[PDB]
Amino acid sequence: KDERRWMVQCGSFRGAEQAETVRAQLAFEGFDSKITTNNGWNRVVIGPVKGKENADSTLNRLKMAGHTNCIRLAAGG
Repeated sequence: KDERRWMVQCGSFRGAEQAETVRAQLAFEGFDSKITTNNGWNRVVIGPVKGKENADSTLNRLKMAGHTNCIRLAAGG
């Protein structure tokens, strides 16, 4: 029951350029994320992902995009 799910939230960076590029980068590197400002900086989040390795890899992958501050947010409402 339940194979673990996610809803990444790669924080928000002042890197407005790295943030916007972060969006295309995350999707260009192999993890189509979804950015959106809110916490003051371009907040990042990827569509409800699955818990196993993708969401976690996204983290290390977010390093591929070149950003500062990220965290995998797990779904649960």
